[PDB]
Amino acid sequence: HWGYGKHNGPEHWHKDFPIAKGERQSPVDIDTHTAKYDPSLKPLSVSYDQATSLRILNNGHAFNVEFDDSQDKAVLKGGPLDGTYRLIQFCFHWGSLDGQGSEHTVDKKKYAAELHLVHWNTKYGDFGKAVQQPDGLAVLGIFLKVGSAKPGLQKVVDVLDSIKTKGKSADFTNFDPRGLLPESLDYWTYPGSLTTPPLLECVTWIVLKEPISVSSEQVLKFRKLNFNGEGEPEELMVDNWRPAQPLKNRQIKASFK
Ligand SMILES: [Zn+2]
Repeated sequence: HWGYGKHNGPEHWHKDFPIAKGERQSPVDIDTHTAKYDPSLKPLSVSYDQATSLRILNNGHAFNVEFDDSQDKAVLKGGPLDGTYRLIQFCFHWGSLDGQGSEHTVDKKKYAAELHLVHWNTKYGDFGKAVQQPDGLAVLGIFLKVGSAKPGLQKVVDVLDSIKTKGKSADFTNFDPRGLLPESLDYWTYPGSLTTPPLLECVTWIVLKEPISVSSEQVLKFRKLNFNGEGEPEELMVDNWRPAQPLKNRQIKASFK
C-alpha cells in the first residue's frame, strides 16, 4: 500500500485515492505576499489543560500519539472555526536532512519538520463521520526548525526506541501537547485535506507562523525510526511529507499583519 518511497510515494497516491488530484488538497505553499490579513478572524483558542494522551504508535508512515477524545478535555475553537473541535492525535513529518521535512512550505521554504494536532468537529459525533464532512476537522500545523532543544518534545524522543518499527506502540499517558506550541498563535488558514491517504478534503487548516526549535539531537532520533516492520530489511523513516499541492481555487487568510 502507500508510503513515501519511489514506488509508493505521493505521486502514486491518486491511483488508489483519486481525490489526490482534487481541488482542496494539502499541503500547500504559503505565499506570504499573497496571503491576506483577514478581519473577520477571531483569535485561536487552544484549550489543552485537561489533555490525556493514550498511546504512541509507529504506523509505518509516521508516528502518532493518540488522545482520549471521549470528552472535551482538549479542544480547539475560535480563529476561523465554528464550534468545538476535539484533539484526537498528533502526527509528525520530518526530513532526511535539516532543509526539508515540512509538508507546508512558506514562500517555498521547507522546515526541518511539521507537526499536526488533529481535531474533529464535536457536532459530527466522532472522527469517522467528521472526516466525511468539509468542515469536519481542524488541524493545527506547527513547523519545526533545528536550533535549540524543545523540552516538551523530549518525552516523545525518549520513547522512540520502544516503537522503532511499523506496528509497534507504547503507552504514552500524561503527555502535555501545550509543550509543543510556539509563543505566538499568529496563523494562516485555508480549506484543505488530510496530507496522507485517504486525503479527504475535510480540513480547516490553521498553520502557525512561528516555528518551534528542536535540537539536532532530537531530530536525529526521529530519523532512526523505521518504515519497515520488525524482521524486515531496515528502511529509515525519513522524508515522510507530502509536497505542496495546487492551491487552485482557494485563498490563504492571515490572522495577522
Ligand atoms: Zn500529519
